[PDB]
Amino acid sequence: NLKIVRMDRTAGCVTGGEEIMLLCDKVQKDDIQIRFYEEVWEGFGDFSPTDVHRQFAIVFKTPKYKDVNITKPASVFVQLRRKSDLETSEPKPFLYYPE
Amino acid sequence: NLKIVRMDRTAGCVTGGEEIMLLCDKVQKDDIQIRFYEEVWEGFGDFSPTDVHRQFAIVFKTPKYKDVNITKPASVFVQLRRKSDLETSEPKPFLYYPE
Repeated sequence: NLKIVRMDRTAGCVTGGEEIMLLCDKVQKDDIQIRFYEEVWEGFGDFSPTDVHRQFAIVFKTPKYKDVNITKPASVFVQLRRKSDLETSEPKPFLYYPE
Repeated sequence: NLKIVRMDRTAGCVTGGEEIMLLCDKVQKDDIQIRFYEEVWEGFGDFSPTDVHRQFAIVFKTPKYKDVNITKPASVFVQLRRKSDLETSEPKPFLYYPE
């Protein structure tokens, strides 16, 4: 089902709050989340249902990473996840960089 | 009809070739173009029908501006335009900056 077709940024500042545009196959705006994770730390993209564009894109802000004092980049994953039954997309790599 | 709902960048290097993601209301992938213009200079976003995502977003590269030697930013407009009958969206401002 779920798929991240493209993201306009695959890296971001460890403090979060940076806007990313993600293109996806069809989602339900009230039953979708963006999960960043590291094998388990997790953080979620910050957006509401109105930031989902006609079920095929999402504009959101990055979560803060677990350690804002990293000295070198921290490799994580990002997936779509349906809130209702926790079905997921295949993950995309994402790099957090030191502030 | 046509509408640019959001763009991930509203500025770009005067040399062009920079990837932008634009969210739009429904378009036909074979009958859509992105027109940058200045009152008339015009340039077009570089993309093919496959870069249009399920009729609701477009990933494209910026055109080169008419003068790559500008010393200060050059304010232009960007609109969607249907190739067949030249119907347009309302324009969005866009700033080209010196290299």
